[PDB]
Amino acid sequence: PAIKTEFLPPVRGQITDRNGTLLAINDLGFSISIKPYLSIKKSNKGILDKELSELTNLFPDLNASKLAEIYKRNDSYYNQDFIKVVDFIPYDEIIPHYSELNLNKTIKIDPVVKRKYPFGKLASHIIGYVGKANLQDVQENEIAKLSNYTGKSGIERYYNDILQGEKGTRVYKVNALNQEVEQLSYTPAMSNDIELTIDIELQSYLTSLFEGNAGAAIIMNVNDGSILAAGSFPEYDLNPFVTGISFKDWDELSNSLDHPFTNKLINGYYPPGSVVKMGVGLSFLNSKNISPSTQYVCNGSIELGGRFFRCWNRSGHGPVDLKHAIKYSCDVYFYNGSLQVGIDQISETLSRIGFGAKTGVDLPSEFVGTLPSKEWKMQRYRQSWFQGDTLNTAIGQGNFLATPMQIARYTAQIAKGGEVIPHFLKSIENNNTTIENKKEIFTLFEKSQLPYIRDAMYAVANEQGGTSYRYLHNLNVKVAAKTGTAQVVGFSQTDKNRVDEKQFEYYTRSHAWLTSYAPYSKPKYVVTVLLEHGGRNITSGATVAKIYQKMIELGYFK
Ligand SMILES: [Zn+2]
Repeated sequence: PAIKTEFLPPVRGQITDRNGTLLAINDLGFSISIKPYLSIKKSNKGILDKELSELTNLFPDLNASKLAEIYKRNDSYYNQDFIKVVDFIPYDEIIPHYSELNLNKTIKIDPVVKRKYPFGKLASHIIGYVGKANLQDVQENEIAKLSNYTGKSGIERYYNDILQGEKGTRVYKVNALNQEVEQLSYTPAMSNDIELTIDIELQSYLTSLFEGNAGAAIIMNVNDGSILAAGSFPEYDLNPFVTGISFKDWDELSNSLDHPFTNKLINGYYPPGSVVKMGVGLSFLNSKNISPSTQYVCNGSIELGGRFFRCWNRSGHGPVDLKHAIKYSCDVYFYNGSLQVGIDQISETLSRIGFGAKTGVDLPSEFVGTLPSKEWKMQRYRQSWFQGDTLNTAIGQGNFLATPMQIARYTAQIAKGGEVIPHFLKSIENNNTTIENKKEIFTLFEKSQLPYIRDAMYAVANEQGGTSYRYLHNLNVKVAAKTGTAQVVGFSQTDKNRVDEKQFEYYTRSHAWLTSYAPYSKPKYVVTVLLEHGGRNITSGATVAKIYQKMIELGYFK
């Protein structure tokens, strides 16, 4: 008839941090458009030059040169609308001069919304960016048809359905010339805001600790999984992604040996190294052949079937029991131990504390890495399993690959004694309704043996000559820890071309793990740091010492 109804898409929701600070907003602004025909018709000579000079005088950030250029490309006889020129001017920079532009009948000003992340680089891998709607995203969500913004990475991607909101509907009456005569009904679109667990103040501190370095970091509550901070480094500025990437922006994204475009936390995987010993050590204790105080002698190596497996301490550790084999990170103890225990036992135990398995985290496309096993080797390599492999695997090396997020889940679970799933989603504070919003993983015996593991972890950080004693032994929170190291085996012929000869050294220095938890007495937090190549101006332990010191300054242990 002449009753017609249109659909109104809502303003995409805002994203805040645990204490309310705004991480993704819709900046309000205006587009300036020019009346047509000012270069196509001889009558109006010099007309666009005039109204632009008044404009340039009003906002000098605008360049009258290029602006009249984009104009005459759109000024045509075939088109009779207004010719959009300025895409976006901030509301606050315009609303003084409003009435003068509105009442000017050569400039037409319309409101526009620009997605803006006020913290730029900070948290770029969690938050994410938005982008133009997808050809198959229109098949899935009809609200992106009307919007053309959809989440393309991060929370934005993961929680896109919640951030879209429901649409709104407006009914009106037309007539015989098709005109807005009477509005009939009108249900408005609604949108929701979400609050993450991160704290932007702590997120910032990580970024400046890591400034110049690379790697990953996670601060996570051990009781419920709430990620209080988490970074991949280096991070990128999000805002240039809403507007669109440049030809030049793509290069420095693809030819950069620090890989800032990649979420190392859950898309980067690395050899766990010595930090699996807590878990490998847990697999030992149910043998009757190994006990908390069984000793193996480390002469800096052992020999097996003609091949030599070294300890990292060429001059040998001596006799050690499990506690001190962890404390000093003796490889040789786990070599001997693993031989006793067998690979099946280590693998089974290692998979339950969360290796080679998604941590369950609410970011898109979490990688699982590689937890090696006889079954695994057989499909991936068409080769049987050799005691050599048990040995490499026992001390977190070989083909063993883990993501920083997995380490943190694992650390946390050792400290809690039970399941710990990491999450960023604190609450959904949808306008006029903030809505917010179990499998055992240790055996009954394995839980009885966990105090031994935790005492070893304490030693690593407070007893003289623990691999982390230098830095963690004088904190105002008693910390437990375990160190790890992953060496790099190869250096691609390309990556060499992308750097200069002097820096080759750095790019082959082994990686640094330090996972920790505090307070040893009543565990609350996990701090997992991974410095790519041991860092350029930070060190693993010093970073963790400072990350704990900042958390005390912010009362997160009060
Ligand atoms: Zn040793």
